[PDB]
Amino acid sequence: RECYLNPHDTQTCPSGQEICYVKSWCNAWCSSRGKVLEFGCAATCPSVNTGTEIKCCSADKCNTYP
Repeated sequence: RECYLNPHDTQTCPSGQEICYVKSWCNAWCSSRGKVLEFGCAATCPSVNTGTEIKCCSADKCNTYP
């Protein structure tokens, strides 16, 4: 599994899948409040479907190399 438990909710991908995606979005009033950012399992770095900021991660890179 990847991500395991970063400083977010995490999800881990210890199953057939081995990729770790990182979802990070905010609210219209999250001005330094409780952002809901969590990374989990995935197959291939996804894009930004709705107004969500996804990224490609596989370990402690969920928040690096922007």
